[PDB]
Amino acid sequence: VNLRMSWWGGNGRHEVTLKALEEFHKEHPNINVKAEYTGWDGHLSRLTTQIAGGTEPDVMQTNWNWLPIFSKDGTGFYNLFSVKEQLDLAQFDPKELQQTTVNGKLNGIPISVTARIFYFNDATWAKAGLEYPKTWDELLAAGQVFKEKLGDQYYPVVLEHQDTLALIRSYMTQKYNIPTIDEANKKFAYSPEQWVEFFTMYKTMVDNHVMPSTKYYASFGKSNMYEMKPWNGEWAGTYMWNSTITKYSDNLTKPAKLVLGPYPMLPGAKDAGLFFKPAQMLSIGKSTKHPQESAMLINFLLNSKEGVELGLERGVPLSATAVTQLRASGVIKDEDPSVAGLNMALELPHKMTTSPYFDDPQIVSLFGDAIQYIDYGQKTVQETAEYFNKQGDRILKRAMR
Repeated sequence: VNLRMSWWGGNGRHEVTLKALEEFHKEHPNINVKAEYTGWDGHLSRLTTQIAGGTEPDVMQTNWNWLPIFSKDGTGFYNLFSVKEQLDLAQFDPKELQQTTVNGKLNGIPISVTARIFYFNDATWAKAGLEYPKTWDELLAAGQVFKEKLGDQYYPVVLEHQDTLALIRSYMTQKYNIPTIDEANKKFAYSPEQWVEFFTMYKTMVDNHVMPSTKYYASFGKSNMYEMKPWNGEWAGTYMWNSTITKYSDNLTKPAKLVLGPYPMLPGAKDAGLFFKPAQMLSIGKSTKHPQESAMLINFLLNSKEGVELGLERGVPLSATAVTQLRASGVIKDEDPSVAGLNMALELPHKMTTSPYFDDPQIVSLFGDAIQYIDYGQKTVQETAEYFNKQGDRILKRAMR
């Protein structure tokens, strides 16, 4: 049995991957793996040619957005439910697998995921004399306290349009317990009025000093957010991916740092309204003359003692046994606020999962546009709500096709 595995990464990744494949082959002398690794540059292009002409590898490292690219109907990759006997699926939360399932077909297993949560500048919150918010109302209320007590340059948080998207959406899910995207009907699922409440919520936050408006943000801003001067502790936190937080925290003015915050909840909410994003995945090529061996390879990499021991080269593993192992071997920390942030999100009550079309960059860019028309007085909240509804449904209609 001669299998092909592709991936992209840098030398570190290639080394630990090549090492894991020798480990696999030791335990499976009959199964050989042709490794087809490159850097990220041109990877998508080489893979696109292979998948389209049916010549892709048995096992591929893939991105979540490869589901929109290659598997809009679920058939672009081999359905992993077909090989559930080689693959210990119970290691991966079914919430997680739902996000890599298209029309009932399991298209990928997430290697690791990241979630957005709050982190705060402790020194600045200490000066505000405020606890971190437990509710949306306390978040709102923090705007006015920062403004009045510390001064007008001070904001509880700073949000780039993408963080705001995810944040107001989380509020919507907590309130309504409803998917943002209707996948059956390939469109946004909010009613007209919910979109107005969405954008009205954004205007409320900005009007109440909770974060910089896009105009105020732009006025500094040729840069990475954490390299901006107000990020002197004037912008006192962030709604951000756990797996990138250290860079943000490190550019603070010591002894100041980022502390993991509470997750704001509506009283009685049963669903925190989270956004877990697969950092990457493993997929079986719709082409494989060897589906079961390909599953054995996936299983080995994600779940086996020897395989897991891949380390954190692709981030903290999603696999429950991997996590357990890498904690026990001291490789995963607990206290490091990037690992701690993920663990907190995982453990919050949550039920709605995110469609990969929600992370479409056209969608993110549209939302950017929408908040700017607001902040620059070009559209009212209402004209913006409708514009987003409409333009967003035209993106989803094309993309989800």
